[PDB]
Order: sequence, then structure tokens, then C-alpha cells
Amino acid sequence: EIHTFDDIPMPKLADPLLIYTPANEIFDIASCSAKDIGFAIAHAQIPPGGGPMPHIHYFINEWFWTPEGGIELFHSTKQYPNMDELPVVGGAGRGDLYSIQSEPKQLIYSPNHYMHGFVNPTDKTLPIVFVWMRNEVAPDFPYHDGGMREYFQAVGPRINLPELTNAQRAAFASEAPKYGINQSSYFMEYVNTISDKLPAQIAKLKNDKDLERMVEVIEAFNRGDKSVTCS
Amino acid sequence: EIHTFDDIPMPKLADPLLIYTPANEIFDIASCSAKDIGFAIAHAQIPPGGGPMPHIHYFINEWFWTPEGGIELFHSTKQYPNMDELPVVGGAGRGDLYSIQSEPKQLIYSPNHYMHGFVNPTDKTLPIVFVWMRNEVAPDFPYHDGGMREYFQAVGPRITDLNNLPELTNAQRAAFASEAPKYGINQSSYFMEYVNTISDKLPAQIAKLKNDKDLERMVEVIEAFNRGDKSVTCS
Ligand SMILES: [Zn+2]
Ligand SMILES: [Zn+2]
Ligand SMILES: [Zn+2]
Repeated sequence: EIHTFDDIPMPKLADPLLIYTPANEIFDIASCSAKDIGFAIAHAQIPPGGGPMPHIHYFINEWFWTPEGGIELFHSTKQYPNMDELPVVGGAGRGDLYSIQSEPKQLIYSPNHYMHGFVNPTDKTLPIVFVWMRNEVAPDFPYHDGGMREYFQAVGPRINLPELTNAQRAAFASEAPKYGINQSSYFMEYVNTISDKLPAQIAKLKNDKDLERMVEVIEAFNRGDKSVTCS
Repeated sequence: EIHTFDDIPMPKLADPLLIYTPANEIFDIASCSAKDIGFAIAHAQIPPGGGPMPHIHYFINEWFWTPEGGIELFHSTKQYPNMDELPVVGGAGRGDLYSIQSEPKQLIYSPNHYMHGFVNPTDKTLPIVFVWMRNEVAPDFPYHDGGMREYFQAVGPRITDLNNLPELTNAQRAAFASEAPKYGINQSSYFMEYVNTISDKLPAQIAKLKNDKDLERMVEVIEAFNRGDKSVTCS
């Protein structure tokens, strides 16, 4: 009933890019591209209470992979195809979210336009892997990846951990639309309710085909295949 | 039911205490007491997205008064009598909260031990009044108010210039949670820490809670202080 995945490997860069995101996530992140495909991927460590506020993507489709479970995710059934329409009380209207208590090696797929987010509600640091695949409408970015690696590089300090400033926290939200994200700045901004009863509409979301294409790209880079680029 | 109240005046101090709380609230706060009663009161301005993460009181009973509505409050049906038992995963467990879309001049009573919080989810600053009354088990504090004013004064920077509000630091935000048990509060450090679900259907158990008698008493105290009745003290 619950979907799992054995492994999502990390593309191994000569000099790994390490970022501490303003949502308190320890990121090891890369961008890869090849014929007709572009994506960013992060292997992350999430401290007690770390995680992004609810947000919606316009340039990417996203996979979450929780090697140890424990991470609580949030997801809508409502889709928001219009980036110019924010889901706030002062207009388009806040949404309803459903929580997911992740299990070891669970794979959660979240297409563009869905509202999602996650938190570590435990007292220990937990691993998570994110894969952000460029969709068909994404503009080009320097790494051709849909824009997510450029986003985290732009608003998050390079990695004993550096310390987050108010400007960095406020920019995590204000800079987000340049990278095809509507990012709330506080938890209840885009949110009316949170429910622990998971709708079938959410539970059945799945796209193994593209993830496996991206895995082959990563493994190809790791084997030294010059026809792909990770960077 | 919607309980409402006409006015909760502010004790007018010679030297008003103005604090910018680590929860992005602009406070005008005072402590008062008389022979029979003790409390703190804040008239506050809550910017967009302002308001404290869910928390539980042990030294006070709380009233919220929303002169213009707009503020969204959260409240449990479950009480948490044991300060040493945290409502977290792996602990005594996160709780179910229910939201209240406040009406103009709505009065919300929240006894000690319930979980509550609020946020301004609008794009404009909104007013709110808090009254925090010293309950029967509260320790002695320098202001004999049950601890809330001492809490805010300890964790929040003084506002010296309304045009240049203080820049809150990481340490101050962390202290806002860490210092809280000293003042009889279990204060979460992020929204989902104490929270299992948020539901918009408000149970009639929560809706029923009220205590006009005690609010009326404190109102008199404030009004007598503002009249220079030396039988009471606000400071
Ligand atoms: Zn996302
Ligand atoms: Zn290029
Ligand atoms: Zn309170």
C-alpha cells in the first residue's frame, strides 16, 4: 500500500556542494543534465524541527525519499496551476493539508502545483533525499536543472554549521518566485487545516519511470560517463 | 456561542513597558494587583504572520479579546495538567487543535492547562488584548502577577523607537522557548512540535469556556488605578 524505493545514490562531485538552507536543512546538493533531462538532487540531514514551510512548485516535479522514515510530510489534494494566485486569506484562499508519517525507504512523489512541506517532529536528526526534475515549462538556468540548485545556492550559506540571519530567512520566501516557487513565510500562511487522514488522491501519486531515468544519469556520472554532466 | 466584551482598558503607566516579543508582537504591557487578585495585561499589535507558536500555561488563566476580529486562534479540547510531560512525539503526544476565526470584540477564555496559540493570517496589522491572571498555584514574582510580564520582559527587547523596531536574534527566539518553563509555560519552538492536527470545526466544549466575573474584577482594578485609587497598583 505504501510505495518504497531501494536507493537513490548521490552524484559524487570532486568538490561537493554543501549548503545550510534557511529552513534548517543540511544539504549536499548537485545538478545533473543529459539529453532531454535536467534535475537537482540533495542528500539532506534534517535537525529536530527543521523543514520548509508549505510551498508550491511551478518549474519542477519532486520526489521525497526517507531512508529512515520519521519525517512528517504535508501535502494537498488541491492543485494550484496559477503562480500569480497565492493561496492566502486575502484572496485565492488558504488550503487543506494532509500529513504523512514517513516509513523507511518510503518514496513520495509530488507533481508541480501541489502544496507540500515537511518537518522533523522528533528529537534526532534524520536523513532525506530530494530530487527536483525540470518540467516542460521551466525556463533555462545555468545548470539546466529547473532552478532548484540555483535557488538553494542563492539564499543558503555555504557550510561546525554557519548561522542563519533574518535576511536569509526572509529571502527564502521572497526570492522563491524567481525560481518557480511560491514559498510561505510562516506555517499557517497558506493553510486552513491539517488532517491525519490520507486521501487516496495523494496516496496514489507515483512516477518511478522518471526517477529511474535520473538514477541511470547519476550512476552514469559516477561511473565516469562523459555523455552526462553532474556539477 | 460567541462571547463578546465591550472594552478592556489599558492601565496608563507613567513609564509604559513596550516590548517586541520574539513572536513578532508589539506589546504595551503592565502588571497590576490588589488584595484579592494579580495579573498582567497587554494591548498588542500583531503584524501579518505574527503570534506565538502553540503553548500551555501553568501559572495563569488567559483571556483574548479581539476588537477587530481577523486573528485566528488555535485551542485544544485536551488539558495538560503536568508541566513535566511535554506534548511531543515520543513523549505524552502531540494534540489536536481547533481554529477560531475571531469576530470583532470576541472574548476567548483559555484556562490553565489547555494548549493554545494564534496568528494574524491577514496582510494587515491587527490589535489584540491579553489578560493573564495569576492562578492559585503560581509562585511569588516581583510583580505578583503570576509571571507573564516578567517572562516577556526577560525574553523580549525593549522598543525604544517605533520607527526602528529591534532586530530579533536567533538567541532571543530560542530563549522565547527555553526560558518559558521558568515562567510556567511550555512553549513550542515550531508550529508542528506540539500539534497532531488542526481542524476548523470548533467543539462546543471549547466554545463554552468563559469567566466574565474575574475579567470584570480586573477591569475595575485597572479603572481604579487609572483613577489614582492608591488601593491598587499597576506598574
Ligand atoms: Zn518542494
Ligand atoms: Zn550549460
Ligand atoms: Zn498563552
